[PDB]
Amino acid sequence: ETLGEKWKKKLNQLSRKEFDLYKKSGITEVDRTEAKEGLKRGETTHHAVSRGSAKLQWFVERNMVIPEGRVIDLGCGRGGWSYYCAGLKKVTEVRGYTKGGPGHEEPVPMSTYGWNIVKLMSGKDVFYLPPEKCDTLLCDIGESSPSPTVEESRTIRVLKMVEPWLKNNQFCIKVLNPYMPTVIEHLERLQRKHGGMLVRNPLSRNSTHEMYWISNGTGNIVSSVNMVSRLLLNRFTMTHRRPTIEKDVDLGAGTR
Ligand SMILES: C[S@@+](CC[C@H](N)C(=O)[O-])C[C@H]1O[C@@H](n2cnc3c(N)ncnc32)[C@H](O)[C@@H]1O
Ligand SMILES: Nc1ccc(C(F)(F)F)cc1N
Repeated sequence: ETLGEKWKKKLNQLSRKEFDLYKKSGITEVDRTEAKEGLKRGETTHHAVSRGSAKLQWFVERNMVIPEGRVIDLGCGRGGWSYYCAGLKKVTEVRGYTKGGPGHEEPVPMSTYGWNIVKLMSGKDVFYLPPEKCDTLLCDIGESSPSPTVEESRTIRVLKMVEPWLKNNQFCIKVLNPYMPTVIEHLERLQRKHGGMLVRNPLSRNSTHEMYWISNGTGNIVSSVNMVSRLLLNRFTMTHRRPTIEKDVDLGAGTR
């Protein structure tokens, strides 16, 4: 049994109250108050559509993934990663795909900086899409489940689906469950072929063990995974630590 599986069993035993006190203990988060009020009022400039813009921004500002050229955003949802990339000087085009419909978020039209190079398409299940030529491959898909065997399947399916979209490109891919042994096996194989490293984002909640496979980095995957499992187990051992609360991102306005 992996440390992550022990973390998973403990998370599943939590009451709603304990889960709610655990999920943001010691994490980092952006203050969404201003963006939510603006979005409610139909404002189309400055605001990020979701917490995702700040989440991807954390990797980009650390040079872990450097978006350039034609960017593909798989599972774009409302479009947080797509509107963020649209404002980056090296980026020429942003194509976002998302499933939509019941249980899924629809793209939100915005007029933030670089909006004119963005095309978000709903009704697109990536597991049925042929791969396209692109310079940057982004993927934020992976639905949590109380079952880590369900999550193992979902994770391996994402890893296999993204691979042909990967051919010497910049990339940032969510790995929903990186602790299951069969997931580690695939990740090690992918790292030997495409390089990169698994990174834990401080804006991720404690209720998910997600890590992101980014192109610009190196390291031991197993080691990084176990450090996350230890971190998340340690966060059950003490009273809730209020999160670091930061300013949300300003995505500006106008065309590029
Ligand atoms: C975690 S959200 C992405 C949030 C996004 N990065 C942002 O910044 O707003 C993942 C999204 O993937 C979508 N999704 C899940 N499975 C999908 C699939 N098979 N094809 C396309 N989109 C999918 C979900 O509907 C959801 O909107
Ligand atoms: N995104 C989305 C689209 C359509 C529906 C519907 F009302 F038809 F069920 C629900 C959701 N959540």
